[PDB]
Amino acid sequence: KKIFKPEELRQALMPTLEALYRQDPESLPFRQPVDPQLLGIPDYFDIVKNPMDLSTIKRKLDTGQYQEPWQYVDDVWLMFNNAWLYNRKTSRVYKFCSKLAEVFEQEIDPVMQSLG
Ligand SMILES: CC(=O)c1ccc(OCCN2CC3(COC3)C2)c(NC(=O)c2cc(NC(=O)c3ccco3)cc(-c3ccn(C)n3)c2)c1
Repeated sequence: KKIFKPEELRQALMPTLEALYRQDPESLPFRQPVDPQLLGIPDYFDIVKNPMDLSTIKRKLDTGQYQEPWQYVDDVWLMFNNAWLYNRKTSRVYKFCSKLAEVFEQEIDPVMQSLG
């Protein structure tokens, strides 16, 4: 029955998002929503039905749309799963995604233990 205030969640969780943003070049494919037309991948929305990216997740943190830490974590892993799904295993974005996933697991595990 534990209650999380929006600012309590933002303060605990926003550093883990900032850690993803700090990965350069690995975060560059993920800082804005995929634009299938600009990127030259017009089939993207045929395959990815629930797009997610760092900027969307940041706006949900900034607007209190997460009531529970796991809802935040779900959006981060939705972003990873999208990239692993759409992109080939040998591709730039897949490998960049795998790097972000490792960085995220490191940053989030101590925060989940302290939150709860
Ligand atoms: C999320 C997902 O499933 C997905 C699929 C395919 C994608 O792309 C298709 C390929 N095209 C990207 C290129 C390579 O160059 C453009 C070929 C992307 N998107 C990127 O891969 C990307 C990469 C950089 N850049 C560096 O990865 C990099 C490494 C070293 C130097 O720069 C930037 C950006 C970007 C978009 C807007 N902005 C301001 N920036 C996007 C994302």
